[PDB]
Amino acid sequence: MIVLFVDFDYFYAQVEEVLNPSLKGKPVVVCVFSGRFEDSGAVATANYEARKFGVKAGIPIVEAKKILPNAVYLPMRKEVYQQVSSRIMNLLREYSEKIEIASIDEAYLDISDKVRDYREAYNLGLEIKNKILEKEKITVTVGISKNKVFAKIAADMAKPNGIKVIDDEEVKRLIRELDIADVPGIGNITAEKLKKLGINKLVDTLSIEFDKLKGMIGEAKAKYLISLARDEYNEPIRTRVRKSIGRIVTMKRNSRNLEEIKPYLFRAIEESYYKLDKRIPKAIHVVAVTEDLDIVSRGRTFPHGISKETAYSESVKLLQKILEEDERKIRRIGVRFSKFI
DNA sequence: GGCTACAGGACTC
DNA sequence: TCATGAGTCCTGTAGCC
Ligand SMILES: Nc1ncnc2c1ncn2[C@H]1C[C@H](O)[C@@H](COP(=O)(O)OP(=O)(O)OP(=O)(O)O)O1
Ligand SMILES: [Ca+2]
Ligand SMILES: [Ca+2]
Ligand SMILES: [Mg+2]
Repeated sequence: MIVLFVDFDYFYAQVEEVLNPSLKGKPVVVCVFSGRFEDSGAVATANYEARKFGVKAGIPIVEAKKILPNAVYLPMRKEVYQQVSSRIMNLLREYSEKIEIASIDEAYLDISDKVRDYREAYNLGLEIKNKILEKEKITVTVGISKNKVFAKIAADMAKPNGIKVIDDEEVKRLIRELDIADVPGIGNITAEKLKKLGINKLVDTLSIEFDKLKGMIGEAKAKYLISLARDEYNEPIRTRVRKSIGRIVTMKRNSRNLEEIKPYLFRAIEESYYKLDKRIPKAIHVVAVTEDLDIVSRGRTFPHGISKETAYSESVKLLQKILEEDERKIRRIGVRFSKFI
């Protein structure tokens, strides 16, 4: 199998540049403003000019400003990036029926039946990169390999605006040499646990007793890492169907006063239902983030779809449960719907 | 023993 | 006054057959 993975470069930032060319060259920072105070919030992403200096997704907007006070700070415009994204995705569909849209800026394409080898695949990659650039003037990075994980790793190594192929021989080299921390699905917490077991490379998971690896990172991640180490990983490119829709908002000030929290919860429900658009959920979860930034939640599944009215009344009972069971103050409140009909 | 629902954990974008 | 927001998969625990 030959998988071609596409990942758009510094996406939210690059779209803003396409919409306003005068931005190219300067450091651009797309922000998610929370509204508590002046500049409260975090960075969604920033173009590479800004990243060279440490301004990247996740950091406080206030910190980014300390580092780059004169950078251009723009409020995130999700809807816009989504429309642009949707158009690029349709361009990729012309290259394969077997395509998996993994997120707002990623797609995996099974081009096994389109090309005969990696040479042809690489060339197909260029053709794709050019098409997208001509049609939308958006640069993306292409990753090509025997499966989804290594096609992704291939792209991570070639961005931005790149294209890389990881052939069978290189797959064997990477299992031996690639920092296991760079393996998709291995975050700091797991990486740390693995470093503690002397596990720094995929191949190392082969010499450690399974029960020990399992007991440390869990059965699923253990089998996953091992399957990759044995070069026996296979995951099909499948159309993804959204399983849940939700909205969570930050409150002006922390609280655990039901009436003060209600308006935020209701706003979150309103927006969620708008997003649901025709999908009827059978399950609802109220999600709260406490002052100490811990996430707590309570949910319920019904034997029938949940009407907006039922969502309101039930969300209150669920929040109440949270309040009655947790003494901390709430910082962010929201809701999430699932188990669609 | 293992399925199911619920809540928390971890990861990725 | 650091600390967004969205969505997915896995696991521990307890009920139940
Ligand atoms: N922590 C986050 N919070 C909010 N939005 C985020 C977060 N991480 C990523 N995003 C958004 C910003 C990006 O434009 C988009 C895709 O992520 P990702 O590929 O990892 O960043 P990027 O497109 O800016 O990529 P790159 O490093 O690939 O050039 O999703
Ligand atoms: Ca990207
Ligand atoms: Ca990692
Ligand atoms: Mg990516």
